[PDB]
Amino acid sequence: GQPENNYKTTPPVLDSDGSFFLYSKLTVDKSRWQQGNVFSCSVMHEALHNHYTQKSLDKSTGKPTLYNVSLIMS
Amino acid sequence: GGPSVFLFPPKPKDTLMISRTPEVTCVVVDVSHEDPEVKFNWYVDGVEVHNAKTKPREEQYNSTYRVVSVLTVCHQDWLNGKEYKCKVSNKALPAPIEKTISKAKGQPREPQVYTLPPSREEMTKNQVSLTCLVKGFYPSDIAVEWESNGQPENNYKTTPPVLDSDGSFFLYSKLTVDKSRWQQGNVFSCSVMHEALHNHYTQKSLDKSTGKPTLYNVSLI
Amino acid sequence: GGPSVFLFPPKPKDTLMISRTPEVTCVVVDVSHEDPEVKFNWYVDGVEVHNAKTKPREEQYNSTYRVVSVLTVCHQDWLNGKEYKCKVSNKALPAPIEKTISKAKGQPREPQVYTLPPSREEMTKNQVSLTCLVKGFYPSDIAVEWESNGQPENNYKTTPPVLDSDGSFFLYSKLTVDKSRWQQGNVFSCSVMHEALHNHYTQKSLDKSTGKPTLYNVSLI
Amino acid sequence: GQPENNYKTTPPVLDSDGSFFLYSKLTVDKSRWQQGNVFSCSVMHEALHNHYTQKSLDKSTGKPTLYNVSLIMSD
Repeated sequence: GQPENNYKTTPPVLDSDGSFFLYSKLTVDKSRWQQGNVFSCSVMHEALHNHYTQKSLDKSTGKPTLYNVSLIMS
Repeated sequence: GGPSVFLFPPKPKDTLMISRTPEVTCVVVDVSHEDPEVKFNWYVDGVEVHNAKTKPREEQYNSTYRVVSVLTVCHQDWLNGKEYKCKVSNKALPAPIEKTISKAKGQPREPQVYTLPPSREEMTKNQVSLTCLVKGFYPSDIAVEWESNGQPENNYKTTPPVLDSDGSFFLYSKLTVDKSRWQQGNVFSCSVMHEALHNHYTQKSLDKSTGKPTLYNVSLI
Repeated sequence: GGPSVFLFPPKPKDTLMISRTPEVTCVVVDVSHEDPEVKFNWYVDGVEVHNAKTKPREEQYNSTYRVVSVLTVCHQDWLNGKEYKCKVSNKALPAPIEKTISKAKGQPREPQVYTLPPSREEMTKNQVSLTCLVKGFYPSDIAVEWESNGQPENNYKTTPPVLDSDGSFFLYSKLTVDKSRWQQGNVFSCSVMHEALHNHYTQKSLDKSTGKPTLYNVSLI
Repeated sequence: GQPENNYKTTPPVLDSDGSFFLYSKLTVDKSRWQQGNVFSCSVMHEALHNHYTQKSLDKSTGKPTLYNVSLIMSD
């Protein structure tokens, strides 16, 4: 929930369909990855509902594998 | 005939929504027949601003006229909590009547929103009830919506806020859905908008037997 | 204009309780100081009854005399729907004021009581919320209580019910417990008391392992 | 769903500690029991709170394997 000072935004690139895209890059120290701090990219636009769209980053950001332990049915 | 004045608080969703224009309405009832016209005066921040929305008078069997004065204020002005002043003068009334509206901004607490899995017995009934709990808010002005698949739900019930031991009110949102819709795995989102909320939006997704860990858990039976 | 006489309806808990007989109370407010004693008359279906009583006058903060009179009505009589009349006579009052009340009339339909187990994250917070809802009752005379292994502890939230689309009223009840209490798996009883229920009292039991359907529960959308 | 016509109850039997105990019996059809019908034995006593206690009985016996149907994984 706090702004990040060390972040960069790429200029938009024109597409064949006429839309635009860009990448927002955030750099952090290596030691910060162990704590698993939550990160998000916030974009302001009129098309999005209520001008809000947030995506959270966690450790299980890739393919998730279920935990080894399984609860007994009965 | 004993004119009366009533205070109507403004809807928080008008101020919270950027597109929606906030409006503050002061209403006067029991206007006597001999003086249908009511002298209305409006003040915002102690100053005069040139805007007015006076509803036309209507005839009633009780010889009572309802006059509503609507004022337009900005989001920042509404968030300030400054008093809005409505003065009403009538020939029958010996002295003018004064009313003011100003919501109290005290201890802004960020609301907490939770969703619960549907009850087991609910599968037997052909209607399934979905519950959305919200608490942790001091003021009574809360915006709630049911935004399923990006479109608002036709039917939703909101319980009035009630007192609590923690000092922050809590309430519920109830939705009724068909069993066929829930069987296929439909996802419904409970959106909460508050004046003290961050970015004025909180929502989450739910499904059948919601589980925070990525694991298949089953309790005793 | 002098004393005002009202007949407060009996509390819903006493009306439907077999052990606690319902009590009908009649209140006189703004009683003149020069005439503290007021003549009381209680009529049951036009019949005088000798079981009526009145409490001694109690001083109010506003220095206004307040008088209360209580009558013990039969528990079966309230089920039948008898008529009770309170009449108060005062020398200062020019004309006595009589208040008439009657039992609510409607089709008796059995309400449905459901229990919502907490989600997979509700125990992450310090307080775990247990919810029991009751739907489908036309009369407003209903009681909801919480029981925990024979130890009476009720939050008396008594959230006001709101009408549904079909007109069937519904209400919710919430209780707060600790992590250890929820993890223990002790039985928690939501007790509902209404006219339509069998024997006028029923209970619903909720445990940590409240129930798991035989069908597989998906952990992801 | 419907009150049961059948109802059997033995007279109370004195216990060693001085208390009492008894049983209540309900005979029904196999199909009704297999269909997961809701059954309970309401108990009313002077010492009991609210003078009403309900103990509903569920169809499941709590066996470790009762589903006997292969599960489906969806991510």
